[PDB]
Amino acid sequence: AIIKEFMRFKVHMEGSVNGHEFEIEGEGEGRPYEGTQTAKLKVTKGGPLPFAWDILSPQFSKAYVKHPADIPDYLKLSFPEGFKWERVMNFEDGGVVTVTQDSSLQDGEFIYKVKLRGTNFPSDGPVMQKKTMGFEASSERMYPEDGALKGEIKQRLKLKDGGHYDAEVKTTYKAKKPVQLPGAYNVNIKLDITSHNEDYTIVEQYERAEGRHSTG
Repeated sequence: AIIKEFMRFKVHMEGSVNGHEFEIEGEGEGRPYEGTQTAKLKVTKGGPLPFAWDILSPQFSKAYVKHPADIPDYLKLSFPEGFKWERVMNFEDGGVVTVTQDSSLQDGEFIYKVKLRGTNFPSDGPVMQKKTMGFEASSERMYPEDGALKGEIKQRLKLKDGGHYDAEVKTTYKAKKPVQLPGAYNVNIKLDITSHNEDYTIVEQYERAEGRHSTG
């Protein structure tokens, strides 16, 4: 009963990228068992951002992944208490993002707190020059390890001038209380920026995510 067919969330991010400090607040909603969600975010401090929004977009919700009945939905099971995650993104030109996140449930709503540190992006590269044009659809390879759930993705960002800008991403997801881990499987994700204002101080996103078997 505790995760309903429709759930709202609130999110706060505190971040810095190449020294530039910012905060973002947002709200979102979706259908956790169907794997869909939308979010409306705004920059509250340090805007307009002097880098590509795209590096922030995947930081804003793993309770909304559709799972087959026979793949334990570890992140849904973790509630009400919730879970935490920790992520490293190594971009192809030496930029690095590290992220930590806490997810909890309050009054029927998911509450997300995110901290983000982006460093070593080349000043002439696509992130600091805002040359990115969104993500290709991705697949996260998931596996259990040392009592937590790991996920690995090769992400590709589209470039305005054509071609792609890649990152390797690895995340550890850990429930606050031990609940059942799945085996190895994959999650197919597509994240789109649906709307934004000129300077990306107001941004809307949509994501669809669905777990699939990788054996059987």
